[PDB]
Amino acid sequence: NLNLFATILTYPAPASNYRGESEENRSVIQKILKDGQKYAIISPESMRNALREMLIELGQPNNRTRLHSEDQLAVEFKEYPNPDKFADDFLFGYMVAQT
RNA sequence: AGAGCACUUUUAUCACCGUGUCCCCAAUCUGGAUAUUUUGUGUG
Repeated sequence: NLNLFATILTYPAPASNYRGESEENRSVIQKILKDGQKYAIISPESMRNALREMLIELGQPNNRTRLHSEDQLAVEFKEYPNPDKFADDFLFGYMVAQT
């Protein structure tokens, strides 16, 4: 009847993530004015994608894959998620369609 | 269970290439630490 939550930390190392929206001849990273300084930010979406990739890597069945399409990246290999089992890892079975 | 917050910042790339801080020069010239001083006093 409790909902425990944690907080992690990472070892120091040079940063790699680039946030696009390149200006002139440099690729930049979004910053926040926490106290008038600059900081690095990683959006929760990429972390969610990494978690889903790890779940599909460990053998847990799922119904969503983003493959390297020739034209532009897209998400496919899905069906009706009528059972929450074997689909969506009990998370975010989003749908907006009317039919 | 908050005007339902997902599906995307993604995939590659040597600042590279050659180059004597080099060539001469004296720290040189003189100068008495000098002047005096009893380890003296007695024991089978």
